[PDB]
Amino acid sequence: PVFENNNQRYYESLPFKQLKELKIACSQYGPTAPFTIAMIENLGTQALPPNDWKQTARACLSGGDYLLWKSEFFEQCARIADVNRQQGIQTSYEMLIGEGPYQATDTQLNFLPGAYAQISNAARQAWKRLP
Repeated sequence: PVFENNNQRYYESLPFKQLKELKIACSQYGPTAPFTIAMIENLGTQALPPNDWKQTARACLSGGDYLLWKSEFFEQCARIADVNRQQGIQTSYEMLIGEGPYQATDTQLNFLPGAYAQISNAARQAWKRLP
């Protein structure tokens, strides 16, 4: 996730215990079981750059579910990016999905503060549409 100190935005790795528990939940209950979704909602309250959501999905979902998630995540981001464009908000599609010039985690740390909630919304909407 993304944090701030007095001088800069910086990145810290996802807490391992939370990630492990989510992986186990996906395997033991399913990716959209109530317990699993509760954990996704909790993760959704943090400022995850796109790569943290992609890492989480890759770690926790089956290969097949990962690609279903990723495709829907991109669609959700495209929707949000279109709204941002109309509203003059400087958060783009490639920023939201973390691709193109924004592929590397180090380039995902200085978005508008509100971008991280948008990313979270897209990621969680995509997760909730898994079968």
